[PDB]
Amino acid sequence: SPILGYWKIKGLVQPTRLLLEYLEEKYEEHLYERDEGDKWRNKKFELGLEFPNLPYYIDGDVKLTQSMAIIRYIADKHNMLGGCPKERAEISMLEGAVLDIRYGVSRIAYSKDFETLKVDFLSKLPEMLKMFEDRLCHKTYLNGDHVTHPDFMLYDALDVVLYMDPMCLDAFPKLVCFKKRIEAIPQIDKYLKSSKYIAWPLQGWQATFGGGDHPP
Amino acid sequence: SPILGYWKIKGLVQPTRLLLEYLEEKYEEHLYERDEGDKWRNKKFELGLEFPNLPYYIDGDVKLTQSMAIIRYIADKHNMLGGCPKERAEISMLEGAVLDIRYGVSRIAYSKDFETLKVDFLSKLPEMLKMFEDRLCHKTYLNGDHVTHPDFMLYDALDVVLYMDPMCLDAFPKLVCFKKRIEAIPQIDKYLKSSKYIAWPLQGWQATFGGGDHPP
Ligand SMILES: O=c1oc2c(O)c(O)cc3c(=O)oc4c(O)c(O)cc1c4c23
Ligand SMILES: N[C@@H](CCC(=O)N[C@@H](CS)C(=O)NCC(=O)O)C(=O)O
Ligand SMILES: N[C@@H](CCC(=O)N[C@@H](CS)C(=O)NCC(=O)O)C(=O)O
Ligand SMILES: [Cl-]
Ligand SMILES: [Cl-]
Ligand code: NA
Ligand code: NA
Repeated sequence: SPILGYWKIKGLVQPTRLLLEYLEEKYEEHLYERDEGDKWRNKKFELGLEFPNLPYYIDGDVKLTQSMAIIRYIADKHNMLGGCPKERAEISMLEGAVLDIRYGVSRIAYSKDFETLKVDFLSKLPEMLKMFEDRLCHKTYLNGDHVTHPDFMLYDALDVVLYMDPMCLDAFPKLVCFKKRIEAIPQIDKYLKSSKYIAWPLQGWQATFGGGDHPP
Repeated sequence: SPILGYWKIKGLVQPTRLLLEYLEEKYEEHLYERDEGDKWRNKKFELGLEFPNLPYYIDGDVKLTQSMAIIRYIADKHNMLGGCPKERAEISMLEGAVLDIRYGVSRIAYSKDFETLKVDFLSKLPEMLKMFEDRLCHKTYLNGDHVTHPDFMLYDALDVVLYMDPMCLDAFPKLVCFKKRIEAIPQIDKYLKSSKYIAWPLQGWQATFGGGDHPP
């Protein structure tokens, strides 16, 4: 079974977990806890990784790091990255537009100045969300009628910004519908209700936003 | 002919420019100068872009944004993204490892405390560069004998960190060699002496590091 290694947090790997659960792929999750930073440091250069980091993905055929390389590899092995340069580029464009939101959060979540930085991020967020709302006015999922890895990336981003402001999706009914649609996929619904789901933290435990042992 | 739209800076699109010149592709670059933000705002939503942003790339088949979608599309049109999931994932892993460096710079380059933040980045930089130095010990380019788009991404990142610290590659002879090897590619050599080459700025003009109209 492939091994997925990461901290016991959502962070960079949550979209990858959602994709694996949608595919019903068996995988072995190797998780590092809040106080296991030393265990990681003693294993980091002992795994055969060319660019040692978390997350990592090991399946015998490959030893990968970089969260986007890993999610794309899993999608690629299941023939989901797109059928021609045009479709593959549309999927990569969706990826990058989601990362603008998700890194917008992570960039400020460890700052002691978070409560002021959050205000600026939430003022810029609507312009980004509007582009996805428009994209979803004619399509069921981000790439049309079938699920692609960016849909799970967007789901993760929406989950995270709703912790920052539970009202930030009120002006975007298509995004509220999209989020409920992902949750209604049978594999996802079972996963999210199960003990396998990691609901918290969103970032590292030391983060000012999305850290700690429990949601506030 | 394809149109590439961006600010008249290196920024997010320099590796794409290098790739297009390496491939000897015909393209038109439409640049926005320091005082042309109004020009961009007047056409941002009139170009048919689904996720309007800079850079944009428009050809007869696609209207793209997101700098990484654009570079991947150009590579994909020339069959350079990788021959199997394993090779495509290694190229994506190299991408992400370069972006760790390049965004490490951009994250701090606009801060008025750049002089203090720089120190931490330059402290982390050697262990990031060491992974590339090791990769080039057994391969000519990052993916082997042939150039891939991550090679031009790495070139761009080395050019930028050398402005931050001229000595930061002194401990990495293979990276010093790699930078000169890219500059020796005849298409790149000619590009660097052409009217199209943008030598400065590295970031937006308003950046504390890599901004202004000329280098320090
Ligand atoms: O601040 C950022 O840090 C990053 C990284 O440190 C990185 O390794 C990759 C990325 C990336 O791919 O996309 C990004 C964005 O679209 C964005 O708006 C901000 C950031 C990043 C980013
Ligand atoms: N660009 C990399 C970033 C990886 C990263 O920053 N990982 C953090 C956790 S979110 C870490 O703890 N890395 C372990 C290390 O550097 O030793 C990716 O997307 O995978
Ligand atoms: N993740 C996006 C970031 C794009 C971005 O931030 N572009 C800046 C310049 S570096 C911009 O000026 N966008 C114009 C706008 O937002 O209207 C990418 O890689 O292309
Ligand atoms: Cl705590
Ligand atoms: Cl100036
Ligand atoms: Na706590
Ligand atoms: Na100046």
